[PDB]
Amino acid sequence: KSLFRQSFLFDSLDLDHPMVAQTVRTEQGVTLKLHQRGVLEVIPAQTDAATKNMVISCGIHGDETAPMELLDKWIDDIVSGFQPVAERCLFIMAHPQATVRHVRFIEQNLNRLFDDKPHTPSTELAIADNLKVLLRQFFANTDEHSRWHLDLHCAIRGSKHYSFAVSPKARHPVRSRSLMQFIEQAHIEAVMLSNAPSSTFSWYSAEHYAAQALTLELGQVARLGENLLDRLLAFDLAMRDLISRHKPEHLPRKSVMYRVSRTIVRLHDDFDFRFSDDVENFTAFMHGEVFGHDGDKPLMAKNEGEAIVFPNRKVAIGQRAALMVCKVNTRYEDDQLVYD
Repeated sequence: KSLFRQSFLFDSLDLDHPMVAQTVRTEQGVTLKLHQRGVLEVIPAQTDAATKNMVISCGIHGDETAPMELLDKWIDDIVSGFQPVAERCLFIMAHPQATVRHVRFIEQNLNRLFDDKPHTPSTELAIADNLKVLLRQFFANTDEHSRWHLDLHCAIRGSKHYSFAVSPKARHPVRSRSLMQFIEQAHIEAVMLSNAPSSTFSWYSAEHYAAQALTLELGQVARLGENLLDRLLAFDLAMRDLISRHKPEHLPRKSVMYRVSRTIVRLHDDFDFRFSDDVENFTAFMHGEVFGHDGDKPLMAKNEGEAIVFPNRKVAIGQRAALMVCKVNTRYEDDQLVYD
């Protein structure tokens, strides 16, 4: 069709050339309201009642490119019909500029400026504010029982689990049975249940809309292309089934259920760990080992297996260094996920 010019992905990564909004119905009945650079909406050719309003977003960062190509392709197949629709979904490609500049972020980590707390005027902060509208405008007259929000990212480094999900800690019930099943069909190797609030785009959706929201870190941060989508095969199929609302055709596989044990926010300057960079996510520790002191009070595995995640080095005295995690056994209680 004539809604794009080459690809939602590249027609969004094109600075000099501005893509204006333009709404167009497709042969199959799928209505595509394009809004602004990196923002495409889609509605079912019937729009029943039990339909879902999903927000699949990519590019919150800049390095993470694997989701974009997959998102980039899903679009292609929705216009060409190769891919059927069945759920009102907004395809966000926030912060394109950074993806072009090949960097993680312009000024500050965008996925940290979504809380109600005030922040300093920053490029990323401009975008955050914007996104919040999109969500406001999108979840209009809708019902939480049908709200989904999947933020797609990539691992800032290695990891024992190629890809894993990060459920937010919201005041509402945001860990449904259907949200689990999706993760399984995606064959996501691990799930991290956040223990406290945040300011990630995902968290924001759950906390202010009660939407089953996740942040999936699929594979690592390879250069646009390198990303071996081959590995993101289950995920790629899963999503398609998610928007097509039909036949979950391949076999799923339970994921290792984890629980944020505590955050390791840095506070002093004489900070140090027991590893370099070759430290993969989920690197478990026994009751006896310390992964690096802190000049004041040391640091060891409170539990037997307390694995670490997000081992940041650029950590500030205020930011959070890593994250602890303990393998927890789950269950359900009226369609919701609970532990112990």
